[PDB]
Amino acid sequence: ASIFRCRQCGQTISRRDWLLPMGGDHEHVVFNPAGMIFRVWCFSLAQGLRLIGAPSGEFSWFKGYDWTIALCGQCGSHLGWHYEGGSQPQTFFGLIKDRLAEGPA
Ligand SMILES: Nc1cccc2c1CN([C@H]1CCC(=O)NC1=O)C2=O
Ligand SMILES: [Zn+2]
Repeated sequence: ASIFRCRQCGQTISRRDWLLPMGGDHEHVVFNPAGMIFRVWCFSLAQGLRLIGAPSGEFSWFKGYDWTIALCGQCGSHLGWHYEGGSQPQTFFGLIKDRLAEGPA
């Protein structure tokens, strides 16, 4: 249980060692304007994504960060968001926990 892969195709995405306690917890539960609930795990680092378009501050769940949609680079599954433009850290990833599969290295 040390590597996280995309659930739909297996693409390598992150590691348990890279989880990031933002404001006290790596886990944050949030809703978007369409009412969807997301269990977001915060990671300092991720790979194998494709970040779409340019950042937006609108509706941001994390104060002072702007977001871009992060898709699985391989299969295009929406995996979460990349956050940037803030402070300590300047950037991180918010990944949707049930879209990942956890497993050995
Ligand atoms: N405006 C809009 C319309 C439909 C879906 C969604 C949004 C904005 N958003 C997310 C983007 C990431 C964030 O930090 N907060 C959100 O709310 C969505 O998942
Ligand atoms: Zn995938």
